[PDB]
Amino acid sequence: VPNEPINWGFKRSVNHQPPDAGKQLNSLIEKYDAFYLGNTKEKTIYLTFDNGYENGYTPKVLDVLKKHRVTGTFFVTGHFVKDQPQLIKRMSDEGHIIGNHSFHHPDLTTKTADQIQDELDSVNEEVYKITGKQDNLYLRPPRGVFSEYVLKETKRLGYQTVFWSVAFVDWKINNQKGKKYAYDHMIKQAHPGAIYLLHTVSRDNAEALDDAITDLKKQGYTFKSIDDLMFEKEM
Repeated sequence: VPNEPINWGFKRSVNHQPPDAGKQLNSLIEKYDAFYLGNTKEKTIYLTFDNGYENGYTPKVLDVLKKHRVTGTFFVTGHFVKDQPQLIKRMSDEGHIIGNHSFHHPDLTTKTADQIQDELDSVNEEVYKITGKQDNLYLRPPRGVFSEYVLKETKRLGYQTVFWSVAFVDWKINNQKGKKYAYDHMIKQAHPGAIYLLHTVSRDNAEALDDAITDLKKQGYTFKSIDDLMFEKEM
């Protein structure tokens, strides 16, 4: 502790400049193994995904990523892994990183270290049953909610907490706005070192991603993985 609830958030990117979470959050972030940006000194973008359930487009998103030769980092829940073992196997077989979004997607600030440990390990246990493998440990808190206690405890458990610097509403099933909506957000919020957080449940999201990668590459951006991000910063 302190175990005061905190929701990851920030004023969105403007002018294609990296957003800032605030002196307050930045401090807590650094204090532990957690980040929301990659290398802001180069024109690089890191794509990450939160996967809690499937709505039919993840296969196309994987096809798109393969086509553009980009490595995604998919933060999955226990329900997602159990409902979609084959997509999980594709993520692994196709070179992507599988991140941890906890088994039951609970608010971790309401959990004991003991519970936290089981919430995270059980996801890897299930992924391993499927893939026979295990990626470096990355955590994206369910609901984007954390606290100093959660950061400390998950860090003590070996996890690197990954937040984001680009996100928009591509998760409302009752109001799926379409291709343009998502594409424009991806183009407009683009900035050096950006860590995108995308979902794969909304209509035309794979097509929007396809176009955004084509156009962002044309703009001079290189897309790297979260492992790349970790290895490079460690250099």
